[PDB]
Amino acid sequence: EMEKEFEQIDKSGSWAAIYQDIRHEASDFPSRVAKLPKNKNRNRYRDVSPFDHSRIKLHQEDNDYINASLIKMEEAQRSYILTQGPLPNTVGHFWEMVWEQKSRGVVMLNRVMEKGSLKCAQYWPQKEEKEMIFEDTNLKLTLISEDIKSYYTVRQLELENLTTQETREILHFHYTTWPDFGVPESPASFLNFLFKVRESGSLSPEHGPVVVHCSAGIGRSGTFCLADTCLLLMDKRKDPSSVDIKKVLLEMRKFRMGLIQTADQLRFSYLAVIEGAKFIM
Ligand SMILES: c1csc(-c2ncc[nH]2)c1
Repeated sequence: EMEKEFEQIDKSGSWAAIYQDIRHEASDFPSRVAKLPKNKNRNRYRDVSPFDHSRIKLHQEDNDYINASLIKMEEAQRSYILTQGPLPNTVGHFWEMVWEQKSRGVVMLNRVMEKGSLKCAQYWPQKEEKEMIFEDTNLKLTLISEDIKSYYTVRQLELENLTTQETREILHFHYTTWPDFGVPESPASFLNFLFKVRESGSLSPEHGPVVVHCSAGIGRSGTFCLADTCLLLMDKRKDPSSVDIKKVLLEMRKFRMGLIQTADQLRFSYLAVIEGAKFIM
């Protein structure tokens, strides 16, 4: 059981060592499409690339590339698209991906500005009456409503395909209080946020996969998917303590490199799953 494993690694301060074993054990697959010179300006970070085997393809004949990975967790019956925070030139591609994958929710775990730099383009409208048009992908986006709380904001958005005049409602879940450095002290507001995404229906098999991002789509985004998948597997298995976080993380790393960036994010993931297990047992 992980509670005991937590105390061990914590009391022995072995987090950096566990983290290094995960780094060593992690899969490495080709990412040839990401490294094509024509895709250089579609990537926020040159060292963060989707693997070719799990990458999301855009349905445009010209250039199908977006920095986005499908993470398929077979036993948990959960899928997630993990992506980078859009660039000024990829906002249209981002919403094209949301449209084409039939996603119901977008989960954002960063602020647009952190540490005095832009971590993400402003890719949604700030006011009801000022809609955004993406001329390159023929999509219109309208803010319908915005519910601002202490730790997170939920926004209802209408996405309209200008080519076919279909419209869908998208929910934008924006966790606004992840600190500039380190991890939250307590996982309580993160768990509350995760239960709110679940309650929306956004993670349900009726819909396309949820889109999850931070700046690179590997660190905070990683913590989100890992916590969700681990808690769901604890519901599903005869023996909930058979759930090994490290194994789940390694299975997720077959689909996108670098998920969980620091030993602190790993410790936080254990804490989130341990605490979430109380609200689930
Ligand atoms: C790194 C690759 S592209 C890029 C960019 N595009 C627009 C703003 N920053 C930064």
